[PDB]
Amino acid sequence: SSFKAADLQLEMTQKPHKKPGPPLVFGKTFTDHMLMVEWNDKGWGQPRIQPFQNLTLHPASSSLHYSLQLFEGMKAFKGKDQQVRLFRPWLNMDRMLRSAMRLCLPSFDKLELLECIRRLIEVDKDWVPDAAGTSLYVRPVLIGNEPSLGVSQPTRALLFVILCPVGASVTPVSLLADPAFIRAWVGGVGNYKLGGNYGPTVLVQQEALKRGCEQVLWLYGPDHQLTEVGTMNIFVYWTHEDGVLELVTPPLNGVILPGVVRQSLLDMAQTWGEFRVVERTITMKQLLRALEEGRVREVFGSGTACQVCPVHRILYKDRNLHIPTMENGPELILRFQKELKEIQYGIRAHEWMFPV
Amino acid sequence: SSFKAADLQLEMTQKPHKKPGPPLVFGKTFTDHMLMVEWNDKGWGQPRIQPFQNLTLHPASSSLHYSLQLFEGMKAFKGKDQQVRLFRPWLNMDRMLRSAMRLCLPSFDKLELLECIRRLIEVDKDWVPDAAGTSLYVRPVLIGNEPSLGVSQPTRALLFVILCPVGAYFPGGSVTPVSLLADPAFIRAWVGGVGNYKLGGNYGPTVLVQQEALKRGCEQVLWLYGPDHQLTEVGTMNIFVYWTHEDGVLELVTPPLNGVILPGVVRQSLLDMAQTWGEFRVVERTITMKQLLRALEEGRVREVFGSGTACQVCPVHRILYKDRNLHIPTMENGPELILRFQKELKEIQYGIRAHEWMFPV
Ligand SMILES: *Cc1c(COP(=O)(O)O)cnc(C)c1O
Ligand SMILES: *Cc1c(COP(=O)(O)O)cnc(C)c1O
Ligand SMILES: C[C@H]1CNc2c(cccc2S(N)(=O)=O)C1
Ligand SMILES: C[C@H]1CNc2c(cccc2S(N)(=O)=O)C1
Ligand SMILES: [Cl-]
Ligand SMILES: [Cl-]
Ligand SMILES: [Cl-]
Ligand SMILES: [Cl-]
Repeated sequence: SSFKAADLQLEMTQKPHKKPGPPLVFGKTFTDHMLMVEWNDKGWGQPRIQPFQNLTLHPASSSLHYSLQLFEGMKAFKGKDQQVRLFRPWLNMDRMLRSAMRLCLPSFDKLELLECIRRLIEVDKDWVPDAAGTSLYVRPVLIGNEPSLGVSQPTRALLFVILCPVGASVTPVSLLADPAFIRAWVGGVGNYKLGGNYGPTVLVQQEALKRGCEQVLWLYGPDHQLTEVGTMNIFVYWTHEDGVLELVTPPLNGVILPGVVRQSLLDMAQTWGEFRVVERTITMKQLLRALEEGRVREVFGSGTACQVCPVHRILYKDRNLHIPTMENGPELILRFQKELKEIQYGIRAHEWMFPV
Repeated sequence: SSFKAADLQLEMTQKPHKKPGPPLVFGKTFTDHMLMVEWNDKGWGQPRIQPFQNLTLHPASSSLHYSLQLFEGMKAFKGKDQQVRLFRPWLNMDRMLRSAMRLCLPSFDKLELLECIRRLIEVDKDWVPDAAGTSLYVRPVLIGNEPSLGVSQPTRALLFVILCPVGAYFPGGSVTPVSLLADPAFIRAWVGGVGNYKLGGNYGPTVLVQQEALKRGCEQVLWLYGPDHQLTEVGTMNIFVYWTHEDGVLELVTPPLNGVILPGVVRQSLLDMAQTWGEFRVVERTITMKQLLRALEEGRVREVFGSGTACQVCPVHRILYKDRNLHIPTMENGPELILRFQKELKEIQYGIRAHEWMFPV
């Protein structure tokens, strides 16, 4: 029953907002327009681009009671030629549909939404900044909207998309590694980008700050597996226990969100063929031995907001572990950053980019 | 640092809803008014009772993106004397504040919100039905309302309360027993998670699982946890087993509050009543499928049942454990204990017997 971009409805604002002045804080500033699509028992309605406006919801909306909500996060970059491109948007649409199905929310056509998103970004092109290291953040959302307190498959839903000009990497982060905090469980929904996975992390992150750390290192299992850092996937660049240099990141076994940047770093590294690229469980036990034996070169997080984020300290069992990421260049990090920048800003042509 | 009931602003409705005629569907019908209190950097605003209306929310509202939401559920009952009473509402206030603290949502004064809820139900008192087994379901909600995509402690929040006249939760509710799907592949909660808080995030993921129970011929989900398949909860209810234990003692057992169990008000009440009676052992202990399978084949199980505000005591007659279809003899055993719990709750709830558990409206 998918909505169609052909049926799009445009309604331009009466009074555009004054763009930012070359200090942009992430996700606070929004653009003039937004996409909105309604679903009900008659199926999907016509998508519309409309001025950025509030949502009107029935107070029993299942979005607000039973967390029938999921989101996405992706970026559009403006090249020198003032051309704007989305990075691997198809993977975000893929992941959004899976999230949708997990919450019994309505199915939709991935290319239709991608086209609607394209048009929306097209309409707000001038918001997309071109300054170094800047981008447009795109936040699609699908929430349920059943006006009743039954916990059930909804018969109403809203799909909408907002846009944020953003700025920001160079500086590393410190992590709190405390196993009392568990982000996701095998058989759970940690591998889907559902709102309910995030709310509970707010307190945990406050604890990390009180303990002088900047982010949370999410550990899993009795053997303390490194799963993710904050809202980022985790990569370790080391010489492994079998003497072979490798880039490792935990495998998609259910507690890991399959990042787009994660997959892209795996793709890039493999393409180079210069070292082993593997998806494997990483335990604190292995990390310690590797640190004491000097085999660790870099540790970083990956995610759309902070594409490659160096890690230099992990506070584990009340004692600080130094991570020599910044001493080792960080060569791999900077190399990852350089190529992604070349691709994203259109210096190198690449099928990963989708032009707006 | 809290709204005050003394500052309540009343805005009566100018378009009153037609009240239900002579068949209530749970959670679909709403009363004329609602409670509403906003929070921001200046603190709690003034509370208001206003006509039932839509919420206006910024599109980046942290309630919709990062699930900064929690809710409660409790009942008001009208006795034959027309006096309306709330069942142990203080426990709901206690639990709501714990949820709020877990999601870094703003604190409030439990006794002030309770008074505000009293004032709200008082306005809509004629919505409270009085037919047998009817009540008014009270749904408070607290949500974050930050118009920012950062995952962080909100600087804006929204506390509201809506009301539903209700009958039974499902047709033949609390009378006709239910069947459960017990598959270990499904996880509701985990130690170190937030399953022991009444947060919206715990419920959305269960919809698909409930569909799968229907698909396999069952009505509710028996949530198992751990290697040894512990019976945690049934649907949105706590689970109780009344049996003769392996040590030959007749006991009422329910899983303990170790992190994967939502501390139900009805649960606590059933434990309180049973322990007070002093007629049989009453324990909080984990319960495994192996213990249940073994207790069944030795004919030691009397009654298995769920508890929760919407279906206070819900009998269970069947459990599908993987491919093994298990018959639970709850109904052939009276269900003597279920009936006694129901009878005593009713007398307390509809004002037959004055009791410290009832808060008058
Ligand atoms: C969004 C997200 C990521 C990374 O996703 P990208 O698709 O690379 O932006 C990693 N972990 C978690 C928990 C996330 O929510
Ligand atoms: C609300 C709830 C219960 C029971 O709570 P009561 O306070 O007894 O209504 C049990 N389990 C879950 C998962 C719940 O959400
Ligand atoms: C649709 C309602 C039905 N009832 C409950 C809900 C949520 C949490 C607990 C319950 S309970 N404990 O009242 O069964 C949603
Ligand atoms: C404000 C944003 C910051 N970044 C992310 C958020 C949520 C989910 C994933 C991310 S990520 N993976 O892009 O860092 C919140
Ligand atoms: Cl791609
Ligand atoms: Cl996956
Ligand atoms: Cl009490
Ligand atoms: Cl608890």
